[PDB]
Amino acid sequence: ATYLIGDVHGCYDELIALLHKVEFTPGKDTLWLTGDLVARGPGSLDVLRYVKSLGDSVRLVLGNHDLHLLAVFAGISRNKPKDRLTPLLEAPDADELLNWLRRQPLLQIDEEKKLVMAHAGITPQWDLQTAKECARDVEAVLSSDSYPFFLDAMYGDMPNNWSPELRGLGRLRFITNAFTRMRFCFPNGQLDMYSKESPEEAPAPLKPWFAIPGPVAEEYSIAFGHWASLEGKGTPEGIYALDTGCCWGGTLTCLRWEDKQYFVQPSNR
Ligand SMILES: [Mn+2]
Ligand SMILES: [Mn+2]
Repeated sequence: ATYLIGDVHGCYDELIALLHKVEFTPGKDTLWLTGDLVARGPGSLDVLRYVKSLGDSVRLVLGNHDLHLLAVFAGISRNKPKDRLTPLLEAPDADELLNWLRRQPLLQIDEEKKLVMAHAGITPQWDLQTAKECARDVEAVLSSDSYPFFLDAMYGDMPNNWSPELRGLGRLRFITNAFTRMRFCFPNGQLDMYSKESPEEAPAPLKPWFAIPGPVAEEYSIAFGHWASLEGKGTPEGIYALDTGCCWGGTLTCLRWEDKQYFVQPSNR
């Protein structure tokens, strides 16, 4: 079977309890994870150890807090006490875990299921070929010996409009924002980097990225996490918002793909 789980945010106990609920069995089943495995919850270290141990039985995409962790590890960004990353950063296997993490994809595609996953979703300004090329470009810098330079460059809110003509730092910053930070779009598809509210509370003319018809969503289902204030609600057919705020005291949500059946684990806090 195929299971898709939203943002774990270091909630190791809830993750394992949820996988036991569905009797997840590596080798018979595959787990997809929307990213943001780390930060805020208490068990980022255990989560990373476990997900890395699954090997081919897990398909991960990187989220904005996974990239922040990599920036802290590389000395690019300052550690925030609220993220609770110190046990992972001080672990004896921190190098092994984080060098594995930076090699994971930004985008997962399964053609037989017609299923696409990314942390924040797929901007409607991208077709599938463009999404694949952009993911490959950022994955290449992250898996290279020079990834701290990219992590430093990635921070920024502009440009917010895609063009095939974008080059250099602006192109990478847009790609990173589209995959890992996106929520709202202007009607023409441009990213808004400021509003984090629910769709009902957002100022006009902002619309969720998934409310704007895009070429990927016309042909593929899209699963994503990231947008906790959405609470997993309000999406069109074929759009699966899996982040139900476990680390925030909400719940951890698991979707089984074959029958679209949901399983929920209450937050322990
Ligand atoms: Mn996120
Ligand atoms: Mn998150």
